[PDB]
Amino acid sequence: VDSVYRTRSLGVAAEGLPDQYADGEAARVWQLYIGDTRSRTAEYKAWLLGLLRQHGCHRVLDVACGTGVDSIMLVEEGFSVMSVDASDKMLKYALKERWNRRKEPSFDNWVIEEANWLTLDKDVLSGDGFDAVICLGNSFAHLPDCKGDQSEHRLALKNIASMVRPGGLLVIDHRNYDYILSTGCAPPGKNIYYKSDLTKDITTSVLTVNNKAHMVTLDYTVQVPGTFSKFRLSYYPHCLASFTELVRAAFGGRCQHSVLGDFKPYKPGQAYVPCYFIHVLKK
Amino acid sequence: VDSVYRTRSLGVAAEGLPDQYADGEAARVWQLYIGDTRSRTAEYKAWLLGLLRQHGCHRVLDVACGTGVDSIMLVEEGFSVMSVDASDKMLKYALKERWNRRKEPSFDNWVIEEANWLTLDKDVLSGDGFDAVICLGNSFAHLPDCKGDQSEHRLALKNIASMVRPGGLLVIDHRNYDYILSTGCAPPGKNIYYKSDLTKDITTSVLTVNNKAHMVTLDYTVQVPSPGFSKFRLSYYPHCLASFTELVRAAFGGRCQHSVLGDFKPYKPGQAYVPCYFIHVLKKTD
Amino acid sequence: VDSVYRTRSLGVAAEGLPDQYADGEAARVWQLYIGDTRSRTAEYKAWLLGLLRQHGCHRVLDVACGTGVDSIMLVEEGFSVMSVDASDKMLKYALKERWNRRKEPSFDNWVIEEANWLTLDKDVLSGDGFDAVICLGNSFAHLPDCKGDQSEHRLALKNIASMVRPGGLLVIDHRNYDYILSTGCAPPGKNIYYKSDLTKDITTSVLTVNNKAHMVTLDYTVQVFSKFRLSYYPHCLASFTELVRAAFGGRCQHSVLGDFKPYKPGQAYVPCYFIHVLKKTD
Amino acid sequence: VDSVYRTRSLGVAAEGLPDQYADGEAARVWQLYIGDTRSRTAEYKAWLLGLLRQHGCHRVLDVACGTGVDSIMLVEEGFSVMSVDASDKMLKYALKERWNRRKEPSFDNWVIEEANWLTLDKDVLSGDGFDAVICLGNSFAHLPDCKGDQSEHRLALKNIASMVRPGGLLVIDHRNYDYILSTGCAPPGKNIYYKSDLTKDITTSVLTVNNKAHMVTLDYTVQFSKFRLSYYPHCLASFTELVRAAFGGRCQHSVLGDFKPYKPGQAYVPCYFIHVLKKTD
Repeated sequence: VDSVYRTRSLGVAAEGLPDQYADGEAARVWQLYIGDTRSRTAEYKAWLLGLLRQHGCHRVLDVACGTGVDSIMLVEEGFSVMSVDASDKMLKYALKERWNRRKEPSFDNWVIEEANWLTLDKDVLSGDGFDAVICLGNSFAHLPDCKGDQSEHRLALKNIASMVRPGGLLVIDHRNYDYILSTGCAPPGKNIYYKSDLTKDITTSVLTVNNKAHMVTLDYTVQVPGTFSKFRLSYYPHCLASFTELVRAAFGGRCQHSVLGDFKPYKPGQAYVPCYFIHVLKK
Repeated sequence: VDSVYRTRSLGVAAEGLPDQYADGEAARVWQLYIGDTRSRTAEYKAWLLGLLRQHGCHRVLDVACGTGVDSIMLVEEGFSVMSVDASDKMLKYALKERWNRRKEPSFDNWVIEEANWLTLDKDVLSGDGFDAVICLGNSFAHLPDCKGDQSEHRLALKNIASMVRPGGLLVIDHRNYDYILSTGCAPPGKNIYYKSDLTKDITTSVLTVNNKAHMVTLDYTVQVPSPGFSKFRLSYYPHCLASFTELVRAAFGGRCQHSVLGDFKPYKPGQAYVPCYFIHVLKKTD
Repeated sequence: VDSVYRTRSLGVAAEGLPDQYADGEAARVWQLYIGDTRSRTAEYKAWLLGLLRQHGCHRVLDVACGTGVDSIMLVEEGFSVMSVDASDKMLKYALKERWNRRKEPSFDNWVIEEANWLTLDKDVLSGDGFDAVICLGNSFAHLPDCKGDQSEHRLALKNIASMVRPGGLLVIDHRNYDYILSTGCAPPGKNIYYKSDLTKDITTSVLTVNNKAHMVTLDYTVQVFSKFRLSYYPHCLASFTELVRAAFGGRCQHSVLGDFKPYKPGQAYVPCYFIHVLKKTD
Repeated sequence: VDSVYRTRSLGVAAEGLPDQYADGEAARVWQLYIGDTRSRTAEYKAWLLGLLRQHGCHRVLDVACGTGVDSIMLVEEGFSVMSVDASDKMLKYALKERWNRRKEPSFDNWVIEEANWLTLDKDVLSGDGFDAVICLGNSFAHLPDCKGDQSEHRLALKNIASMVRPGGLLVIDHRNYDYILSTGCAPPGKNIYYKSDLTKDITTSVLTVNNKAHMVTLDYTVQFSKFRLSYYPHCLASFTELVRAAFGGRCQHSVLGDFKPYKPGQAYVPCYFIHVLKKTD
């Protein structure tokens, strides 16, 4: 009968060998994708920097660090920044950049550390709080609704919020999923933070469980240096109404709150329809 | 037909989430395991440092870096060391230790970098060669015989050898698989380099295909200091002493000097004492 | 990766042992489900028999046999019936019933045999053709659109239709997926063929790829609480009419039934199943 | 969050579609295998029929029925036979043959039913017992040692022995795994029940856990497609103990050579080992 004689546990590593699935086909192309950071839109640079300085922010927490491109931007512009993520595969790249730039003193004092949203309160010693916590580039939408009620969303958000000082900023965004769901397609290469130097082809799959949007799964088909490869990633489709509710509730109502358009303000029922929705609040 | 909808590709990551299998039962115990390096045997310390200095070695390449515990011993002792591995999960720990000790200058000059045995000639800029190249703690036995001829072994060894400067040293070891196969057991806590402080419990499975030993798979059952019993599994290619001697010698094209060590003590075939590891040390012939 | 060392190949069997997944949680519940295809609605029995005799049919092909419950009804009513299916697990139960009733001569002449829709022309000796070929209980919706073009549907339908003699009948149905997709729910216990009351609980998931409905996947939660899952290609009424008509090459007469009663487009009553009955012109 | 969203549950079926893995390459070749071991050796048929009538048996239980080729032999020779198996994929073929032969009366009275060794006492109604219970063609070797103690083997054999009525026969065999493990190869086309009519090709893999033989896995390469099957390597001493114990020592026991008797350390080394046990109350 049927059990699977594994050669090594899932999740272990040996010294000679490449990890688990690290050099398959799909991982290969996915690196190309996470690496098509690196020509940051001036639009974005100007806004984020504008905002942080207009609110007198200095101590920053980037909670969906990734390869750290946004943190690097802050770390260069003289902010003092702590960056965390739960992905080793991505923090790899932020740590590698810091080390490369280790002689620059601003980068010597860049702190990169491990952290999970569901335990952020005991993973990051908040202290009294950060002047600004950021979570951009649609990363919150990675966190799936595994237990049905959006209970893990609600806990991720309260915690992220718990990192903010009184009179501080949380800047957290998400892609326009109101658009995506009503269209059924998630358009390629409209990233507003980083212009994609990478021509890449997208198939949108929406899963709807009992009349409730539950997952948007994207299969990216990227073309490879001179040599077509595929990889897949999934998102929770946060609608604007819901998320507003969710994030506001995370502060227990005692917040301010504005919803940004694509970087400029958002009036409900606008002529222009944004690609991303940015939420900025103050505790 | 049954077309299984994955949530994300194998091998990708997202920002919020922990990687692939990173915090399953077995991975959590396996970290404890790769981490019980916490007290290096004085025996070993004395030998390796003895060898390297008696042969006037300085520029060192550690090609199965791991968490870097051997490289750290060399860095500290004033050698200049480049350490590579192909495992990110393990390099993590070498790089973390380096960063922690970043203000010590010797460590500022420790080089940690990615490299795969099958592509080591391209992956590492050997230049003129390294004074000594080391591959210890039975790491070469990780590389499986995927194709059937031992062709990949033969390439991995030829590459490692290519890292050594003329008149230089290759120190490469492997567990006594001649004993393991004839016993059928690979005894726990015999590590000749690092005395372990977990009460690992071990089951040895040998796979024999068409009468040729092909894999030795170990299920370690480790402890949680009413504690916890957790398991994880790791496998090894059972390099017999005769075959390996052959293999490694051939990697230099016969143009070498070759001694095989006992447990750190020289090895006389059919000697009274039976060693746990077999260390092969090699010079090129100038 | 790494080298997964399976105990036995996927799809083999040994003598001592239960097959593959045969007695896991889900499988056991699913048997309860396929087996509650039972107390057959009088509604149905009257319609189907009505239609077949109405058109003087005798030689019948049941192409999605299953456990054979419709086949048995025909066998009993004196028709001469060949029933095929591609599923061994289900044919098991048609064969078992036949053997149980082997003494009754009408059952001695029931033919149960293996067949795939994609190879039906080569799997069933279609001869001159059958007087009627039935494919009911939404079974065609099992066949997925694995390529992307509906090219396998097109071939399955073209094979099925090739089983019908000239002047003969194809009866093929599908659930009202126009309703399901616009609602997003596929309501439980509305099987108009087999009054299926049994405490069943249903979650409907729709997969929509690049704006085109592509799968409806149902997780049944049944009272033993155990869940199992089954999926369907959501054939809309418009496209299916198209598809099935094209399978005959336009050379057909075609009516779509309401729930057993005729269907006028945009009628007050919305049906649960849509039955297509097709006569191949000579 | 990292795992599947399968199209349908492992182990279900839908009406249109072929089952789970039923028409992948390996299955396709495996059918050829389970099917093309069928010109039955005259050697065998003479022995089995010899034995059964020698001991005046009539009511038979075939507990590892398979495609029912041994059962059919008995059915034809006028025995009254119940055959059970736990495999639907194999019973299929026994049932199909019975139906094909339905108008021959002895076949009308052939009973084919589902049964598992671990629950044989609750799956078959022994009644007073069967005159003979057979389990041949190395099928018991299919049953793995999943717990580690051979506890499931001990239960399967106990159960099987419970099918035998007092003064009755259990005939149960297993391939010579003492030979196989000392050689490391399990030789192709040695089947002495049925002429191995397919040209096969065989690779033997032995798994030895902590110095105890645990699995013998065969990759068959048939004329080129490949499939794989695994066996628990029952050594002769062990199995003798195991089966004897299943009767509680309350038995008469003979091993057989290849169909001949077997004296330990004789010249000829057999391919199969047949054990025939007689209950004495």
